[PDB]
Amino acid sequence: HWGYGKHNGPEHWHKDFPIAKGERQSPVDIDTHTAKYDPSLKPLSVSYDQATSLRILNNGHSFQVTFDDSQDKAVLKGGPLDGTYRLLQFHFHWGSLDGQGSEHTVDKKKYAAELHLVHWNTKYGDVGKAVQQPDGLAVLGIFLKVGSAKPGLQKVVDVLDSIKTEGKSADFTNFDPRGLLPESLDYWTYPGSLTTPPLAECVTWIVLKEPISVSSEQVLKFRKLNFNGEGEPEELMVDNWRPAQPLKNRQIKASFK
Ligand SMILES: NS(=O)(=O)c1ccc2o/c(=N/O)[nH]c2c1
Ligand SMILES: [Zn+2]
Repeated sequence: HWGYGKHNGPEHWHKDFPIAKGERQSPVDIDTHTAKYDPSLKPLSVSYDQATSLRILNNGHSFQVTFDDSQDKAVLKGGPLDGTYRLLQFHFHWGSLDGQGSEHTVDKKKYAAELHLVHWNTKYGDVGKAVQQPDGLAVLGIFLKVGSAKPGLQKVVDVLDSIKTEGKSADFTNFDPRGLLPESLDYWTYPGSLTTPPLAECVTWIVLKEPISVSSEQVLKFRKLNFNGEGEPEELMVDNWRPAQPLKNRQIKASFK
């Protein structure tokens, strides 16, 4: 099955998922001098006051916090987006070392990790239909660097002991994802893909310019998760990131100059 190892990693995914070599694949490198400032872009609308976290899960490739997306409780709108997108889940991608782990890169800079808040477009009724659409998903990507701790992440960090291995899950209610945001909502945006199988080219990517800082103790707790399931040889869940893909016929736009 696909993964991040030597024989099943990103260079192998195209065999089961040919779109891996597609025309709008993610992640990409964001060349900050090539990105064009688009003043017709709008401020992002991040409406997370009514979010309903449900459960946290080790899915064998990352850990995920899922929300109630049966109503417009936590939505993203504005920016380059038409319509309302509902928050389904967030997860991260991270490294074995602080100099690597993000999927997007900024002028080839790799961040220690990248947070992905996954939203689907309500005009398509469910996430399974959205992923079949060129504008089906909006993913808000936030870079993590190692520095001061991020207080809003500590509730997540403290429960990872209970979901160490693949397919473990736990209650995770009343978590407020507003605690993971930076101060600025300035962003880059381009049309792209899921960065894990099926690599569907359904994503409007919205990548915030500003990292959040997390502590070394917080990120070290990511690195104690396992790719494997209980009763299997231990393999630490590190370097679960896809590297940058060719931009091809695409222009990265910036909401800021
Ligand atoms: N890593 S990502 O581009 O935010 C992302 C988000 C939602 C996803 O659902 C997926 N199918 O199992 N892959 C995937 C990647
Ligand atoms: Zn992701």
